[PDB]
Amino acid sequence: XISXXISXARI
Amino acid sequence: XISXXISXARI
Amino acid sequence: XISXXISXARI
Amino acid sequence: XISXXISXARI
Repeated sequence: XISXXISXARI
Repeated sequence: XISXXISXARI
Repeated sequence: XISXXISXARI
Repeated sequence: XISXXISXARI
């Protein structure tokens, strides 16, 4: 039900 | 660098 | 520079 | 009844 994620700090 | 998610057992 | 997010645990 | 998934570590 949970969906999503992260990135973009160093990249 | 992650994407996705989980759940759905009881709901 | 970060992109992405979370939702879906109970909702 | 489960939905969702994982990926993004290496790719």
